[PDB]
Amino acid sequence: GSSGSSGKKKKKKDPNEPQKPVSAYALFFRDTQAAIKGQNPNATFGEVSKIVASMWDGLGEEQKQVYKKKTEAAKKEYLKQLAAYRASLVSKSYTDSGPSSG
Repeated sequence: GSSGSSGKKKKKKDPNEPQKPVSAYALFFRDTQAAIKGQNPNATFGEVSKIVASMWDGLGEEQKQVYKKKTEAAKKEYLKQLAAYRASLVSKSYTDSGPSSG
């Protein structure tokens, strides 16, 4: 048994296909930002960021290196997983004639 409860979508319409992973410093941004905005919803994108930049600039060598090791591992897989997402697209598609082109 698994279903939703909240309404109003709750999941902003998002496209398909896998998206390349963020860089090292970025990997720590998507993890901190949430902690920033979540605690201070009064701060704007510009603020939430200006705050993180200061955090990463003061991260331990062990914390920075780890984030980098995850990138190479993330980007790599992203290519393998993506190379598959197409395996489905290459099957049954095209031919329809519409606003796409013409």
